[PDB]
Amino acid sequence: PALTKSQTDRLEVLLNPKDEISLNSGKPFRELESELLSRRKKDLQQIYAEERENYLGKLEREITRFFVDRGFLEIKSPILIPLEYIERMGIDNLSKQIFRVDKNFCLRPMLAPNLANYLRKLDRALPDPIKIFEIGPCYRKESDGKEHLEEFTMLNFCQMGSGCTRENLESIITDFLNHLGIDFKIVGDSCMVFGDTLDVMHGDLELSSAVVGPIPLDREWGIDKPWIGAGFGLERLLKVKHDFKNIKRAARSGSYYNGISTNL
Amino acid sequence: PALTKSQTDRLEVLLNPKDEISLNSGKPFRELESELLSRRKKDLQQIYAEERENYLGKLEREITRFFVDRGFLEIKSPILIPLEYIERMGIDNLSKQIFRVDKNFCLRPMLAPNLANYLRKLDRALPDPIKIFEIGPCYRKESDGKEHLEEFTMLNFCQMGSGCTRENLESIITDFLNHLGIDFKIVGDSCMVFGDTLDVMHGDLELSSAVVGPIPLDREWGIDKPWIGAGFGLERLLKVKHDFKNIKRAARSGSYYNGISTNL
Ligand SMILES: Nc1ncnc2c1ncn2[C@@H]1O[C@H](COP(=O)(O)OP(=O)(O)OP(=O)(O)O)[C@@H](O)[C@H]1O
Ligand SMILES: Nc1ncnc2c1ncn2[C@@H]1O[C@H](COP(=O)(O)OP(=O)(O)OP(=O)(O)O)[C@@H](O)[C@H]1O
Ligand SMILES: N[C@@H](CCCCNC(=O)OCc1cccc(C2(C(F)(F)F)N=N2)c1)C(=O)O
Ligand SMILES: N[C@@H](CCCCNC(=O)OCc1cccc(C2(C(F)(F)F)N=N2)c1)C(=O)O
Ligand SMILES: [K+]
Ligand SMILES: [K+]
Ligand SMILES: [K+]
Ligand SMILES: [K+]
Ligand SMILES: [Mg+2]
Ligand SMILES: [Mg+2]
Ligand SMILES: [Mg+2]
Ligand SMILES: [Mg+2]
Ligand SMILES: [Mg+2]
Ligand SMILES: [Mg+2]
Repeated sequence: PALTKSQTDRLEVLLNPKDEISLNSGKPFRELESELLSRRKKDLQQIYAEERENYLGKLEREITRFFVDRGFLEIKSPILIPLEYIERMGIDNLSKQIFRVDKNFCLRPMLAPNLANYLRKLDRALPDPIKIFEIGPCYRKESDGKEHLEEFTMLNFCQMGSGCTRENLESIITDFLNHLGIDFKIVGDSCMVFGDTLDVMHGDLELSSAVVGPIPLDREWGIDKPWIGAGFGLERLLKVKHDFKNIKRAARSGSYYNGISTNL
Repeated sequence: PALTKSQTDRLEVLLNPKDEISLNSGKPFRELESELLSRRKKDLQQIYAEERENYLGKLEREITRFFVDRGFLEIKSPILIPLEYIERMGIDNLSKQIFRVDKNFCLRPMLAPNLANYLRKLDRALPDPIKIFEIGPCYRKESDGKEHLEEFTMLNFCQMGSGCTRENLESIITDFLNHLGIDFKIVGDSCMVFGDTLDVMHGDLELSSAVVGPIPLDREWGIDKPWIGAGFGLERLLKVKHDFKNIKRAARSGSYYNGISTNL
């Protein structure tokens, strides 16, 4: 017997990367589903008995320790931000990806503007160099695929003052991804907000865009020193680490817990 | 000389609870401001040199460890949720406090609906009792005062199955607030979504509303066992712990770092 599209979709929801199970072996849907339901219940029971930590929360904590231990100040800034920040970042009417809230506010699509404000303010009080980072939710309307979510989690680390060179930026990226055990390469790209970026790639998957300033946009933000920064998506890091086929396995979700279907 | 309203506001921004400084001692604004700027720069330099952790992030991590160690599964669910969830929770046209996003979605004003979904789903896979919790951003339009933010951080812990009694709920609340070192009392209140609540009070400040189910609303969420739950605002816990006069000191903000003005 042949499996319908609905049946294959249900098996794919229940399948995890570690399984070696052929969905098209000729065994009936009922037995494949029962086998995978049993495996997934066992997997969830093991998490509940022994770990209980959410992958996105746990990775945020691990990243936070890494940066705090390297001298970066942990930031938690607003997720709801002025729409004016979008304009001031050169996102001239990504502008179509912005979730608007009421009349003058939006959900932040990136962490950079709030971090630029912090760099400027902290430079009046703290010794050179200024090193800060933030992890938290960001939002973009996307044509949904296997690497994009509408609600995702960004890390951005940045530095202003001395030591803001391409080689230091690459060294921090390298130490960071070595800490996570993720192989990568650096390629040149370009984007509208920052211009040239160093994109951090795992295969064809973009883990990060990174920037060596100064750039002309700095004047609009009161930034007047050299700086470096990089933004990473946590769900993409999780996709690599766990070999997920689709990024939704990694997302904030009611449908998966640590990559395991919650429809059991 | 007398201080203007603008001058007093600036001094109040720079003043911290540990200071014993009279703003109305007759000393000129220039010297009071210079003294408090020096204290606040020193305080921020000490954080940067020795701790580097954000109060809201650090308290989320501490709470997460407390609940994970007590057998609760850590949840991270969507912040952008269907507007339909608002209706299904009996928030009939708090309904005025909802931030709408596009046409069918909103920013969650509480964690309860996503947690109700998780309790129902996990009960099909996990042993009794089901114990889960979430910490994260929630949003309400408020008439701004010293205890309300539009963007705040909720903890909700809940349990379904055995052990879902008033005395167990009170015992968890007690162990939790004892862990944080916060004195409290429990008073009866009532709200529209859940009916009678046990409100957890520190003086006149509401730290939490808590509920012993079942309640008639359960049927609309597929909940069909006894349950207990409580929601706490992290910024209110921080306000108590640090003796902040205004909750904005505790909030996600570009204007304060760990209660210290960033306008230095
Ligand atoms: N919609 C999304 N879902 C998940 N992660 C994202 C999304 N958009 C961006 N990111 C992550 O945030 C990082 C920094 O954001 P950036 O603006 O460079 O993304 P981007 O170049 O638009 O990504 P892409 O080209 O894949 O759309 C990205 O490298 C990626 O890891
Ligand atoms: N706007 C807000 N800002 C900060 N914390 C809040 C806010 N609204 C609710 N909380 C926190 O979330 C907890 C659970 O939410 P709940 O719906 O019980 O609040 P509430 O009863 O409306 O609070 P209040 O009566 O103070 O407005 C509250 O006890 C409080 O600690
Ligand atoms: N945000 C990217 C990822 C690369 C991150 C680079 N930005 C960053 O590191 O934050 C610090 C920052 C410092 C100094 C000036 C600026 C700035 C402004 F205004 F744009 F924020 N140029 N003036 C920003 C993405 O998601 O497209
Ligand atoms: N949310 C409160 C704080 C008190 C938290 C009580 N709720 C909670 O603990 O979550 C678990 C939950 C379990 C079982 C059913 C439900 C539910 C529904 F649909 F409302 F979610 N009643 N069916 C919820 C506030 O912020 O007003
Ligand atoms: K597989
Ligand atoms: K999501
Ligand atoms: K004081
Ligand atoms: K805020
Ligand atoms: Mg993109
Ligand atoms: Mg790109
Ligand atoms: Mg990019
Ligand atoms: Mg209220
Ligand atoms: Mg109340
Ligand atoms: Mg209440």
